[PDB]
Amino acid sequence: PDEITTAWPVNVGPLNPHLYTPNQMFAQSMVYEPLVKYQADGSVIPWLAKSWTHSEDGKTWTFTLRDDVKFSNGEPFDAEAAAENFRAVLDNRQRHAWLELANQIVDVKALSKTELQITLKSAYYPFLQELALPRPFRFIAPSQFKNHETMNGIKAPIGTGPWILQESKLNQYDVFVRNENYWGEKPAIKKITFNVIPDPTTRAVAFETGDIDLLYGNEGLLPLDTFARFSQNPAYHTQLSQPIETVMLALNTAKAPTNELAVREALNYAVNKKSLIDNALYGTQQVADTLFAPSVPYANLGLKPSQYDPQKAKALLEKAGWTLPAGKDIREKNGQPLRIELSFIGTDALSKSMAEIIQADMRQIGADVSLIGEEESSIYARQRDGRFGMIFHRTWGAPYDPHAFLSSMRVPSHADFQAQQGLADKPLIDKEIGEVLATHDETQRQALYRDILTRLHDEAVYLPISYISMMVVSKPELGNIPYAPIATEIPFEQIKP
Repeated sequence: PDEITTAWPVNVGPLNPHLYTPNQMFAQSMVYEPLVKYQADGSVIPWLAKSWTHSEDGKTWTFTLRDDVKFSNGEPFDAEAAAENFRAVLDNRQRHAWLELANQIVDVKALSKTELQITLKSAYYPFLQELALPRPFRFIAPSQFKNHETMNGIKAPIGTGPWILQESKLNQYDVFVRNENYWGEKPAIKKITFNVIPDPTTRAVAFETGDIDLLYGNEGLLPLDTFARFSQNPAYHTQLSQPIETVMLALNTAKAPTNELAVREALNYAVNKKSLIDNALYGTQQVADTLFAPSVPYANLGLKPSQYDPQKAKALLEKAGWTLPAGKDIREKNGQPLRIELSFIGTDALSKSMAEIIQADMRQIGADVSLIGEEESSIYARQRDGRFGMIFHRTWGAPYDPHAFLSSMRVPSHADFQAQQGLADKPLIDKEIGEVLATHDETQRQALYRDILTRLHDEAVYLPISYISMMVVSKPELGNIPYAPIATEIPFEQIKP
């Protein structure tokens, strides 16, 4: 009643607030809290910090913390506790370099029990937004550090948030209960059980049979045909949010044949996106023409779409000297056939379906795409070392898009750095990314974003496919399910049946 049961593909992990895999972000966000909180309108509000001031040069920030906050174990949250957390994070700073705030922070110190001072090496504009992220800048009770650190593990996952991990039963379920001593609003739900269910179809079956009350996630939540069927069945409730992020291919500008502008341009006219969405996605997503949707901050640039046009694709390839030998359907140039490898997580049924469609569309224009589906670790390795022709990718949703996604293009962890290595203006782009993040002249900031996104668009680095939405399937008794502003978060505390 005031207890609900939902599902997740894996256990939540140890809930170290400062580390990545195998910690599940939604669970870190349930237990741990930020100094300031991200809102749908793009702003942040006071959270663990009541208020703040900054110096004139924008480099020194002083946060006045709430004085009534306790960790779930009764220990006080104060500036000392906050400063220790920042220390623990930055001791592992190499692991956070994709996130520019982690490179920017030069000092953190408690000026008193309620005053926290953070010094940056430049006037980093997205400072507050990055403090608001699910990780790594959230607070565990320092008593729960191991050997004065968190980077090598924690003891109990003690946060200040409205949920407390009750128990974690491997391959069965994770249980969270309401924090009865939470500083803020008391959630109506008292207990949330996450059944561990890795298979999309099995999750749907689990819901159909009534075993679980709620499913909340992105386009991989459950099979989309089943989602469509559920939406017409009055016994169930379903929701589909407005789009939150882009799904796209990254094309390797430093590997033949995607190293050729003409090829990447042709590939951008080759995919019938509407058909792909209608066919493989059951019409539940939107066609994307650009890396970021026009509704993304700084991204309403009037970039010119490349609409499905196989005739144009062919002309582009022919003009570039990719012509068809007699009796063949695959183009060649300088002896070399027009062959391209498409990489994706092989156990991702949706990615695989989209890949087959893309392979077929590209064959129609004389390009031989080979599908390379592999396990995560193998795909991740490819992202880092640039061993891909085309690779499935996605942006990160609010508040990461666009600033943090772009920041990340500067380092080899996601594929973007590798994908862009073949561009003569890659150094210029990376420099401008550095600049825009520290620009407070609003005209220059917009100018820099325009130049960066326009170069990426004109150089055909990406093949945008669709903008995807969050999806919800729930027992009607739970009522309308709200969305959390941050795509990886689940607003359990706002569920009020």
